[PDB]
Amino acid sequence: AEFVPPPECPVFEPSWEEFTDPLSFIGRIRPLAEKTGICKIRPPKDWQPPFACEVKSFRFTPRVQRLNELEAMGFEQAVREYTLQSFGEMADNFKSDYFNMPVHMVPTELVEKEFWRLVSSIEEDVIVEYGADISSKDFGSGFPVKDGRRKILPEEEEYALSGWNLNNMPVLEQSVKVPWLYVGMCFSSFCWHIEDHWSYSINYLHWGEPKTWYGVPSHAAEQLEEVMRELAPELFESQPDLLHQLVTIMNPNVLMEHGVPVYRTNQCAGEFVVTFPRAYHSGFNQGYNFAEAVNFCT
Ligand SMILES: CCN(CCN(C)C)C(=O)CNCc1cc(C(N)=O)ccn1
Ligand SMILES: [Mn+2]
Repeated sequence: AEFVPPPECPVFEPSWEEFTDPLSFIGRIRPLAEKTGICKIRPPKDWQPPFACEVKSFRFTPRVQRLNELEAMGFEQAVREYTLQSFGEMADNFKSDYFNMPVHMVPTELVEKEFWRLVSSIEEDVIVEYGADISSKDFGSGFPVKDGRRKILPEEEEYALSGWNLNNMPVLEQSVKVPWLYVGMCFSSFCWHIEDHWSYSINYLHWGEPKTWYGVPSHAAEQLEEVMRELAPELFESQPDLLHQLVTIMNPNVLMEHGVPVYRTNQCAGEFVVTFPRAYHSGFNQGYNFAEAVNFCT
């Protein structure tokens, strides 16, 4: 029948004392959040970093996503370049035309149920566009940085030096890496995957409509992979996991019916989402938004 939402993942609202060091804070919430595989962190209300990207120079070519492509089992889609403004106008027009109502009036539960119906629907073909893996080096980070390429107002300095600035997260693993940008739209999505080297990942939503997340704890990772390889198409069964997780999209209720724990959440503007080592995660955007993510080491 209709989609059944997984239980909600933990939300943390640290005080200013607990918000000092991200690594220490993440270490303290670990015994809980590691059981859900993902968690949400709302910074104190007075923490409000400005958006540091250069908007007039921001240009990208998003990738075409067909929601039902796996159910359908190369001239279909014509790819186009956007600015931030022109993408937002296209994104907002798509959502309001699809649901026949203003974009901010569409309930998050309604986009969720419709997304998973469209994923499995062979009767309807919905095409969206996903701003994807845009390096922060070209346009600059969404956070103010001290690199000296622009700005840094006096009010901006504390955010450029903040440990919660994603450019300041430690990227280096001990042995004998820059943030990435995502311009989202309804329904654009990321499928089930883990980070390289089972790394942590932290994700910040600068502005826009929410990003919906699903996540699985690391102790269930093998269970997810077994259900995946069981129900995945045969041609992709023998593919290595690095190539497999490009196409692996599965209704969370299907995982839950096989006993795999799955947790959900809606990441709104100004909120962090942390994924723990080897925690499988997936999701989709509710609408036009801008997100920044980096893999970090502890
Ligand atoms: C740290 C960013 N990155 C690139 C690093 N790779 C070079 C390893 C990733 O793969 C992260 N995984 C993709 C992803 C996207 C989104 C999104 N579109 O909001 C949410 C969660 N995960
Ligand atoms: Mn990820």
